[PDB]
Amino acid sequence: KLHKEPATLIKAIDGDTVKLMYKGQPMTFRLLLVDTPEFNEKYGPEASAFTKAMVENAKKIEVEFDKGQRTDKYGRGLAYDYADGAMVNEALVRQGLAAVAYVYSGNNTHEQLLRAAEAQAKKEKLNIWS
Ligand SMILES: Cc1cn([C@H]2C[C@H](OP(=O)(O)O)[C@@H](COP(=O)(O)O)O2)c(=O)[nH]c1=O
Ligand SMILES: [Ca+2]
Repeated sequence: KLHKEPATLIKAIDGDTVKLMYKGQPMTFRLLLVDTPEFNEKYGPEASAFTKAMVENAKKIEVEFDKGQRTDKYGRGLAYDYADGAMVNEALVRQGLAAVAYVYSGNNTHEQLLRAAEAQAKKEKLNIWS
């Protein structure tokens, strides 16, 4: 299975990207399997605020790389982020602030968990699915 690794928050960027101090060096982390609207787009500020509150108020920050590629073409770390035990990726999808997207076979461990959260967000007509 995968493993959670500790890290510390430098600053929240937007809905699906956060700057973290990972093993002594700053790194921008892009959330796996999700896509939040840009800050300039509808639900973008809400998505940003959500992720921002989760990571800033969190005592325990953890990153969890999947079984494949760890960085993308933009130099961003690819992982699942946890704030006090709760997965940020999943929480965003459950609230309808992020759509399940960029699902690559190499990094798809929590795919079902997230698609289940998205289907429920859809049923409740939340935010992007309203
Ligand atoms: C989430 C994720 C995104 N990406 C790339 C796909 C997209 O590239 P292209 O834009 O070149 O298509 C980009 C989407 O990022 P953003 O949603 O931050 O724009 O990041 C990965 O390569 N792997 C991943 O796991
Ligand atoms: Ca995005």
